[PDB]
Amino acid sequence: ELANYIAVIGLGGYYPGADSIDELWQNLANGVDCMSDFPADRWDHSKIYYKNRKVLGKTTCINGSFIKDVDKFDYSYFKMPKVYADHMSPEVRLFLQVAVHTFEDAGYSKETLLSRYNGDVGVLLGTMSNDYHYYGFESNVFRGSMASGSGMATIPMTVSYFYGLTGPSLFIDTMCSSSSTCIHTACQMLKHDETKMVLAGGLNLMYHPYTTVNTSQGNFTSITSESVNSYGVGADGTVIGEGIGAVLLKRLDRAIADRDQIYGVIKGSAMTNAGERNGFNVPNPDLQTLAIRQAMDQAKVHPSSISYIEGHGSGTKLGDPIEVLGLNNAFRWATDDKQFCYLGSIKSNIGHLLAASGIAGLTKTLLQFKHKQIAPSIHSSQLNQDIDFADTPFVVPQQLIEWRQPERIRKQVFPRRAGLTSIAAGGMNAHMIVEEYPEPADSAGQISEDQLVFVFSVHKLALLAQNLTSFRDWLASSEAPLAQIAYTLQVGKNNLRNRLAIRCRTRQALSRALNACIDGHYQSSADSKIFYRFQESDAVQPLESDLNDPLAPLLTQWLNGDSQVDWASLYAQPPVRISLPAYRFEKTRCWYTEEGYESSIVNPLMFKNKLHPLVAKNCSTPQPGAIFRTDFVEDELLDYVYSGRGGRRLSAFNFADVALAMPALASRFDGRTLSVSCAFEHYIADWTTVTGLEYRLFEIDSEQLELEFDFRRSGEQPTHLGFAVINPLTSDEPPLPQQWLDDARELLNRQALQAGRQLSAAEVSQRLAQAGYDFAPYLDHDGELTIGRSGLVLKGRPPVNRHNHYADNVQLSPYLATTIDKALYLLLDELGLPQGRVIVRNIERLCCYHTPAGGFSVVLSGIGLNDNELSLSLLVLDEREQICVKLDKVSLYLGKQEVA
Amino acid sequence: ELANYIAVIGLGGYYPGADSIDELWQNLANGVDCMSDFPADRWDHSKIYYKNRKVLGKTTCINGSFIKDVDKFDYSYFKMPKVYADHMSPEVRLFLQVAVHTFEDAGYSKETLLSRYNGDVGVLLGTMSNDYHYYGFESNVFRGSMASGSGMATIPMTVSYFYGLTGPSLFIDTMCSSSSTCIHTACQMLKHDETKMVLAGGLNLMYHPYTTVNTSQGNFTSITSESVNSYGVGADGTVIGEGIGAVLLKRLDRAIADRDQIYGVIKGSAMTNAGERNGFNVPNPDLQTLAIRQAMDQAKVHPSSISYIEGHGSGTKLGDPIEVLGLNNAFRWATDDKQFCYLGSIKSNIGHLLAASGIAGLTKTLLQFKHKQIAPSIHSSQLNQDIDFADTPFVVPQQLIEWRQPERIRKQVFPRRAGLTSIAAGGMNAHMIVEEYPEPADSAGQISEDQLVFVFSVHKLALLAQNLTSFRDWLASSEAPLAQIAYTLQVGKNNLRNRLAIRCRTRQALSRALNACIDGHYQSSADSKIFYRFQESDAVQPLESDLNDPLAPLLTQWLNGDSQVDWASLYAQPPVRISLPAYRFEKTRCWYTEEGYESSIVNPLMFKNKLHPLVAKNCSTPQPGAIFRTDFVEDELLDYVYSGRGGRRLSAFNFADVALAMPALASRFDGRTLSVSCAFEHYIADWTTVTGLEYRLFEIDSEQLELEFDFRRSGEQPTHLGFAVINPLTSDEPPLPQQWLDDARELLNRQALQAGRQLSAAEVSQRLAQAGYDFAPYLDHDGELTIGRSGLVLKGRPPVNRHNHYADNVQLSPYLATTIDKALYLLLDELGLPQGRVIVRNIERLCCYHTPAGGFSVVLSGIGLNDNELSLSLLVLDEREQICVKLDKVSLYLGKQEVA
Repeated sequence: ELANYIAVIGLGGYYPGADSIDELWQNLANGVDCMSDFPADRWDHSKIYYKNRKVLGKTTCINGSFIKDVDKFDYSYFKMPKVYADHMSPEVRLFLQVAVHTFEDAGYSKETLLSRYNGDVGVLLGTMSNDYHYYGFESNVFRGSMASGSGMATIPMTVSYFYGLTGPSLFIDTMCSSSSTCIHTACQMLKHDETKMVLAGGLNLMYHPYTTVNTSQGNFTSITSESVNSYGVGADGTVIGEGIGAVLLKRLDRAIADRDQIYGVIKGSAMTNAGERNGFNVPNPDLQTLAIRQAMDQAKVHPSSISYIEGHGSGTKLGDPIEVLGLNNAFRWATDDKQFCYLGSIKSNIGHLLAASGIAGLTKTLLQFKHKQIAPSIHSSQLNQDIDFADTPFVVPQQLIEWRQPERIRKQVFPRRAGLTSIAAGGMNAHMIVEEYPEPADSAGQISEDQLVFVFSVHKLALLAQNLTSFRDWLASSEAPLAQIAYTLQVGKNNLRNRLAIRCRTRQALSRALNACIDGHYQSSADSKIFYRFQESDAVQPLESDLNDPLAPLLTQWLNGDSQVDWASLYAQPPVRISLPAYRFEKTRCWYTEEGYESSIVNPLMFKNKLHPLVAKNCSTPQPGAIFRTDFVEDELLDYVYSGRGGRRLSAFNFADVALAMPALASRFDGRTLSVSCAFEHYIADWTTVTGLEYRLFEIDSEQLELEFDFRRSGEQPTHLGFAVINPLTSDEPPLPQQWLDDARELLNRQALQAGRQLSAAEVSQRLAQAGYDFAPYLDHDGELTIGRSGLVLKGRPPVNRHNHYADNVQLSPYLATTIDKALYLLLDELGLPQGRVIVRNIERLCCYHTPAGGFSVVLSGIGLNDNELSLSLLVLDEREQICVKLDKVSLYLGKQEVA
Repeated sequence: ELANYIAVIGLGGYYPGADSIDELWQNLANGVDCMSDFPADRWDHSKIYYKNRKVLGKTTCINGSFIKDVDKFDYSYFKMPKVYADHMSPEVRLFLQVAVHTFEDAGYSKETLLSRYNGDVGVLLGTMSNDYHYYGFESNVFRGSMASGSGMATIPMTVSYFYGLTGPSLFIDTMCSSSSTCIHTACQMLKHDETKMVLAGGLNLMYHPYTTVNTSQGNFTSITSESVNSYGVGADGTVIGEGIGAVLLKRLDRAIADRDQIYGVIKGSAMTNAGERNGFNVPNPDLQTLAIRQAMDQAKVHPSSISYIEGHGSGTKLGDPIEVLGLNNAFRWATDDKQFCYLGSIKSNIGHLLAASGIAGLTKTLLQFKHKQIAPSIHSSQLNQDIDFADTPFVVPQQLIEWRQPERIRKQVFPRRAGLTSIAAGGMNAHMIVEEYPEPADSAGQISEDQLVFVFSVHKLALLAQNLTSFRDWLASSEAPLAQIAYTLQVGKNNLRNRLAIRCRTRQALSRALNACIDGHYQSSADSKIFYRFQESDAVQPLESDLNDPLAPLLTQWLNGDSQVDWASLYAQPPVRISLPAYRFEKTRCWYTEEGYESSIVNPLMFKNKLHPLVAKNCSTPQPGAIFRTDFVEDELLDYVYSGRGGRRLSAFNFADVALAMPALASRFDGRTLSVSCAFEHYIADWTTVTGLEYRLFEIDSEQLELEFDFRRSGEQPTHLGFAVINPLTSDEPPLPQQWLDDARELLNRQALQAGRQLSAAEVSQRLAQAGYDFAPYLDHDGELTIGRSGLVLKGRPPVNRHNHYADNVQLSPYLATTIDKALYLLLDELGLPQGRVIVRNIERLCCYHTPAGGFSVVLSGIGLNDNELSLSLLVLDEREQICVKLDKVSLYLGKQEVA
């Protein structure tokens, strides 16, 4: 019956790429992919992102949907100190703002809630992520600091406290079905008179990088898809998105009597759980079809009537076919008709908002009701091949289309009906049935045009023009009756200290009066009388008393600050509430940390407690010389350590990088190009057993440093690995030998002529794979290999995402050092040693002029095979043909097995 | 009229100091204060505790109530890999165990839930803290490691998934009223047939030190009380405790029909929120009274009928009078009688369990119903003086008393009725009414005594004897009918793989049969036939089929593994369920970290990234000599930095501690007592301006080190602060001068005879306070001061809780160094310089023989005043009156004004 149903009288929230719900609709209607890359303001995602989950601590999330102003909060509006606002989680902060938008969207101000319900309004919401506490916790890991974050129940109770709501303030978490449960629970409390209204809501936010890491390790997000292709090309998972949704639910009969803006009518709501299963997340359409039919039976709606289904649309390859199968089953029992219902998902636009998925989906459906249009379900141009949509009621919309009331069945004009599906993890299948409620014919109400006052209030004057500008822009496009605007402003917008009243009888006067107010003039014109009290500035433009005008007292009370003003008395019939533009809050950054704060998740202490990735500590005794030690742990050195046939390998040239970083750690040779001459006495066949490298730096002269670096195994004493000599390059250094360029330049030019032998990156990877090399750890990218008459060139494009993004003293990068091993091995293969192991004895006069930025070309020329030694001159040419690393002679050691 | 009541058919949980709910009752009945100090297994609380909240990052929580086996989980029972068990939060793990206890306590096994409800059982729970994720996060702060913890919804859904429950699985968080709202929500769903049973529950756990840090900063826990004096002497706050509660709620009509163990009947439930208020936590007795009336009005119970009130009893001085005032108002409206109801709180026994406060309180009330006794509300022998209990219905019980049926108004024998009050943070004033359900006369049922089979199952055989031992011990004391035991074992205990059946006739037969099974003997005796099938060992002792016996088919089905065995057919009347001993799980440590893991919260990186609290890094160039630098930040050096009149001061003797620790940092002078001769060239009047200390250690000889320590201000260049010469003492050390002992021994003896001048610690504190000294940071503890003819003695007892508990190279502790400043000042005052500032120029031949542990006595002898110089020999005797620090000459600088 009418009283059984629950009407969504208000609707607001912060959704990606939408400054307001009207902006959200324009995005959905135009099919805007609000999915976006992680912004630099929060964190540099390139520092935490890796392509797959094998590298631990990184995130496989390529992108997402992000709501702007996650760190902005109007603590002054909500009567909170900034110190406490900073330490309050953004879930609490931003849901208060969404709470205001939802309550104001319904035309219910704090005064009206107290006036009419004494705050008997519930606030139910859910979120899977409240990760603000990490900020305070992480600081406490270093230095005792105030704990950050708020109790996860603080989100609804903060809304209840600010509004003084005496209804339930519950935090329900059912993971992805939080909003669906909160709306479902909200309905039950409203059907049973437990509450007058409920602010059902939900919110998912991604403002701490650990949220991406935790989400990535859940193995439920895509690692290749930048978008949620709902019912399109499937993916291994969904793509998470940000969003804060809130729908103000009131019993339908109340709303009609209260003359509220019924966005829609929730006739049915079914929750079905999987039960016994061989896995926590085991999709079962039989449970989906039961939920779909349970809601429809509860809503008493035939399947033929449903003309929209806001399906889960997670974009998963397996999930989507199952979802349509569940919906298809729930519809075939009644109708054999095909392609009459429209199946879409907001996830196609803004991704999987998790706890806000249901609220976000309902928001899409309600806006479609309001605009009588079915927004396109984007990213479904190429429909899923596992779904036969020609054999289902569902045609996934690709263009914005008017939502005709179905004429089918008989020939009856059923009202617009929709279904919200929430296939959440744990089998928590849910379904809702939403109908449009027809707009009352007498929505404008009745009020003498003289008694029309448009009342605007802000809590700071800096926001007055911003707020009035928003209203003026909306008023320009709005065709709503002036009485509706007046009433909603009067009984819908929170009465704030700075107040403004425009007494005008026509819309043009209101626009003209506003434009003066934005300009700060406030003069009372012939067509508009402007009164205001700016309690912030104690500036008054009062209203001359008139005994005849009923608006004189009410307006005098409102200006003077009386929160309870009986505005309804001015109206013979109270106008229905409408959706005025949302209050424009002050965008004050309320964050625990500073703007440039890179969390230790981005730069784990295995990186930022090291002077160099291979030189961790400086354990130097008072004796002459500097001693550094590093606790060699492979997981902390993934950029460096790769796998070969003998065992776990590490480029000998990484120790030329150490030599180049040493003068900085000795506070010597400031800003001078260095020449390094490394000689290795020992070869570590398997680096798995190496538990630490010990470095000893000395000063032979004023322009030379000797580095003797050793390695420790488990229990064994240190073993001498090699020694490096670091000498600066002067202005008198000779230019590079000409024949070396002649051979080097010929090798690169040979690629243009396609002479000699050339191997593609895939061929090189296959060629190196046969050798037993596994460069999975940030070293797998190979480049085109040219092999000329006097050497070979091996391209290399360092990955955008390396393991260690903190190090600033890595000049000969581990990728380049490994790319050199690839080049040297690929050279050893040509000479007839497919299984030969590279043994770098000498790196004689290595010189890196400027730190590489992009791709490079390792040129190995001047190859000579003496007795048990292979000598070659090595260059590393940037993509701009310039020499970046010059190396006169790499001397390799070839054993009897190789040569003989 | 009983269809609107909810019967608590099951009750289980892990409460402090209680291996079982029966043991919990014994604790409550005997008035056992289960409050205890934080165990060493989790963390060393002395490392994180501070007396007040001024020191940040520490916890003011002195103690709490802790449940044993927080890290133990039976992952094999719940079909989980240990990796999943380790990384899943203890809330999920332990509540999943409490779920089994609650379901088995109700006599519902997973099979009976599926057999009779298809799992249409709900699981609602709430917890204010889920702090497992920190373990994974903190590891990710250092090294990329797989994330820990579970979503807060994973607690109810994991129970739902394991048991295959199709009902609601919600996580409701209303902070301290989580259990009250979960039970209240459970009642609503059960009234409206939305579920067959609901496992209302809640849990608070403290297994990560940051939980205490976060709790301490909430400013809602006592910083001086070891206990929660519910309705006794108040405190500034409550004392949090651990606990996992769960009540299996079913409608009264169904429970009677199902013949369940109705612990109590929730007749009424009311929740009233505060609304408008001048503060989030603003107590309002009027709204408490409304909740009490609402529950009583809902339950149709006159106030005179209630004979117990399980009030909040948080022990707060403000809260308790308000609570009793609220309850007094709710009762004095009808009855003017005084001292007829009994007011208690489980918090007095186990503290404030936050989310489990309501469930814990209900558990107490339900146990009192079963045992018909009102357990004492301990810690209330001295009733709160702000409460007039003579003018109140409530007498806070002090001893265990029988709960006689109230014969009040007319004169009628009312049933045992109790009230549960939950005053949670915010305004969540919730009240509940619980009545006793009479035990049915025909509880034993009717089963032919030859058809008695006692069926025991375990998922491991190692637990079989442990489980049977528990049952045998319980069976020895239990008078319950054999049929009740048989039925509950049959339809109440999960049918685990290893199965045992004792087909006995009498209770003594069962005990003899059991004792054989505990001993490993399973031979069928004359009075008992034992049958079993063990999947773990594939060991079978089947039963010869008897077509006449109707128990042969059911028993064969059970032994063969058939989960669905129709045991009820054996009973002419199904016996009522009883509470068998809880399943004894396997105590496998499933923890993310290893034993002894001190979280960075305990040892923040400001401590364990420092080689010495004042010597942080080793930024040493290859040149001769070792260079150390420290980023001087006062908050990271609270142990060291105190306040004086000029500014923020630091003991010059702290730099003798550095000298004693550098030979270790030079890898020199191993195990040798060192002699330090510090000479300070500059005095830092205010240490607030110091931004870093730079140390330089040199090697004058093979048995001597030269230390030059500097300090840099904000922007200024380094300034020479002093130089220390560190020598090793040899076996040829001369004995200490005798006249020094004469003065040293003489000064100490004066305290015994109260000779000379003696000042108590309070007098010393006042004396130093007048000088402007504020040793607030771990330096305020003063000791008795003795003043003799030839010096003064200043006792000092280092606080148990210092700032830096990681440092192991602090030998001359900052407290002892500061104590010397107190001793030296008190010497300056003696000479007539109350405003004199200590300028320690030389610390000559300082020698700390052994690192002190406890209290000490700074003896200042041989005082001599020269031109602008005060010389005095300083000892530091320990509590055993043996020299610990020797110091030949402290040389102070006195300005011309000081001298005259």
